[PDB]
Amino acid sequence: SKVVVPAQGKKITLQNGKLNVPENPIIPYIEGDGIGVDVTPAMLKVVDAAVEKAYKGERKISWMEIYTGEKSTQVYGQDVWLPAETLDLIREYRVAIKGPLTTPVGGGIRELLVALRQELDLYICLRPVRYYQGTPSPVKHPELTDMVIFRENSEDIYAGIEWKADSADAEKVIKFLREEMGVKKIRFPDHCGIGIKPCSEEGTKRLVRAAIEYAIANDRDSVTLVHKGNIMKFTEGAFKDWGYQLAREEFGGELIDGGPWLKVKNPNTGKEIVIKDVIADAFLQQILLRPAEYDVIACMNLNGDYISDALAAQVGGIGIAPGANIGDECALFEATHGTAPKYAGQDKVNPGSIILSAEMMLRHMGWTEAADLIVKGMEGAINAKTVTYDFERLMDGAKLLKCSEFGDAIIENM
Amino acid sequence: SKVVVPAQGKKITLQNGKLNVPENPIIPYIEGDGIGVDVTPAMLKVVDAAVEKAYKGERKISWMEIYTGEKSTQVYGQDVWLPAETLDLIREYRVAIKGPLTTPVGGGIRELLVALRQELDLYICLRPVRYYQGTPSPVKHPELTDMVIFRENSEDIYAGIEWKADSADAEKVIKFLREEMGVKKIRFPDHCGIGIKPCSEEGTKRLVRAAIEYAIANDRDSVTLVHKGNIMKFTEGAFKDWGYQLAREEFGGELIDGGPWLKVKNPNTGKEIVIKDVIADAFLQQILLRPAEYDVIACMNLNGDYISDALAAQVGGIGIAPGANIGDECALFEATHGTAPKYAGQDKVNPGSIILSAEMMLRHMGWTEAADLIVKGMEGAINAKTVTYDFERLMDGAKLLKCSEFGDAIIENM
Ligand SMILES: [Mg+2]
Ligand SMILES: [Mg+2]
Repeated sequence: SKVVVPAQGKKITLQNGKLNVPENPIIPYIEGDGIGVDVTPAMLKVVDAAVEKAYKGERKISWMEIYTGEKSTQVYGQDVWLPAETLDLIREYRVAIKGPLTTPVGGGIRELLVALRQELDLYICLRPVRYYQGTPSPVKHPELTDMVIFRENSEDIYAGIEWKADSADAEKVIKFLREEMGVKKIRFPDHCGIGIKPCSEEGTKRLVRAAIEYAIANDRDSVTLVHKGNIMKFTEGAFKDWGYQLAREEFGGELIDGGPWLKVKNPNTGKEIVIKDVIADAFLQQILLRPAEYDVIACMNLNGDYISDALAAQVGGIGIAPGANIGDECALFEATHGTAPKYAGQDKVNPGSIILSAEMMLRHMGWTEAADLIVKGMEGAINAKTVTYDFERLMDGAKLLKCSEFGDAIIENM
Repeated sequence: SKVVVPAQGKKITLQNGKLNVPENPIIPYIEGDGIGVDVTPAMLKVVDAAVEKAYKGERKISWMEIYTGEKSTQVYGQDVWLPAETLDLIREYRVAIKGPLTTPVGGGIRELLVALRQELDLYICLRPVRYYQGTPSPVKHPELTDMVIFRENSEDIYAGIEWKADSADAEKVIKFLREEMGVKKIRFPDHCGIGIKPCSEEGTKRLVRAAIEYAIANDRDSVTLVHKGNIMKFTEGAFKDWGYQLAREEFGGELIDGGPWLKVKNPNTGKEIVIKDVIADAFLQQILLRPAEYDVIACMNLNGDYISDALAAQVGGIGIAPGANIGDECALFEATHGTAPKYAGQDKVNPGSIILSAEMMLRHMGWTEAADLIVKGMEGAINAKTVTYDFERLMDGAKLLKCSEFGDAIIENM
């Protein structure tokens, strides 16, 4: 309604599982709030330059601005933070990319990003974290990290099923729990908020199936189910058991003698993928002390939220970390950082995260050459120490660049 | 009944909040399973040596072996993993110390440690993590870490209120949620496990009150409430708000202009303690990138479980990390690592964690001099590079010591 759908440009089609990408596809983008005003122009410019370089003018993207968050209230009216047509348009045009979003407090509006994820059933939150040589890191050996996080995105305590302390509703489910379910384990039943954590069989098998499949397709060495199953037996513990069960039943998993670990043979390279599990708090130590043991990681919503963030900080990538939200009908790639409003409009923040989510987008479209040119550009700029303020603070011998100038530096190292 | 209560030795008394410790107190200890057989003898010997040194023979501890876990089935019978008298004896004798415990799988027996914590209402899990100079660390600057974790121990998803997928009970609470509570947010209501996360006002105020009080008594610079309140508004978000509310109402907190942060003035040193909050996934990055900003940490059960573990791994202390479980009537100090059965009986693992939980025990008894002699001994042994295998693997120029020999090395550096 306020989106101006591009004159040239053609819709991507989903021809039974497979994406059918034209040479001039229309790609929706949500600019983002705060520093989205800085990083999204830098990403449109380097993506455009990378497909110009790779396909020598044969392919072109027709970018289409759609709206969510704060810019949405400025376009449609004060009350509309998530327009219904943004949801239809992501679904229709199949892939989209976004900058950081603001959700308001004081209005009873739950996280707009989690609303997108659940409303479009984008059940895979894919977070790849690897070290880019030369980025300043807090740990001694960040180069030992090359993991890919498959975080379940549609259930867990993130579903948002909760009630306020002293509210009538909370009173009522605490009454049901104590009287009809006989729970004697609530220490203080009065002035008590209640949260519901659900974990289903379809929810975890569709996420784990995607993780094992990614390991076969990219012949990764292992898939680690991380969970806190010793304490949460029927949600987290069920996740781990449904994950091992699916590796056995669908991928022909075999005991690595005695168990619990399984072996899956890659149907293409002939190698064996270890399917293993580790408890979540011990995993938080293991990624620091033994990061070379792990590769593809499958976990639930909250655990994936924490694992992702801790892992991005150890390779020095809190501001260059990419992210994808993938469902069966569409996908939404994104800047994984926040809006940082203090710096907005100053052209100073790292455009790295949304640019690396744009290469994930391209790679997903099958435009691998363009995707490869962007990570070449990225490795070059960082190695040339021609970098933005967040990196330059920690580097000795670096040249300080603006957000936009680092965009040009990526195009220059392509 | 099978505990032989010591002939010499007198019970510690609780004279209205205050502990009344005799010169010869009876202290219960649970040896532990696995490597408990190695580390608990090393701790009894260095504690004994430290109080012998500090009080020149005037004070003596009368150790009393009590039973839980696997050794309990060997003493009382196959069916008894947690004897009822262990609970009465910890409560009666007021302080106790324990090694690592095994909980069995296949019997429907929930974690024995969480049973101790909840059954005795030991609502504070106190975890201090600081760097001991010379321990091998994965990060560049571990010496910047000196934090004290106040983890709420009696509620959260750890309460153990959950139901199995496809069980009649799960069917029933999913029916109540959908029909009587009208929840439309469960993606897959079939084959769905359910967990209940409770968070009450009394539960978080009693934990936060203990954290702020510890900051005043040890004049620590700040108290950080960590939570994932943007997603879990009525449990995690309520925790943060009840924490700020208690700092205002009981400690005379004032806005550090504009807020949300508060200032508490230490009634003794005159300094100002910053009361702040940070979101839990961003905190996991912040402890790596800016560890000097944080000091005392107050958080809920699961978050404290993760924070504790990640923090112990960055200062190279996964095997020397101390821990206390403190309630109003008693306390239970502990080895925070597992049973490691492969190495049990070999005299090779680090006795560091249970020995440093024994100095926390002593310090809590008011036997500060003895406590101080143990951390002096610890700093000496580690600095002398006269160390056990887990440290020696990562050190160049170290002498390898057995579990028991490192005990003697601590006594020697006292
Ligand atoms: Mg996150
Ligand atoms: Mg732990």
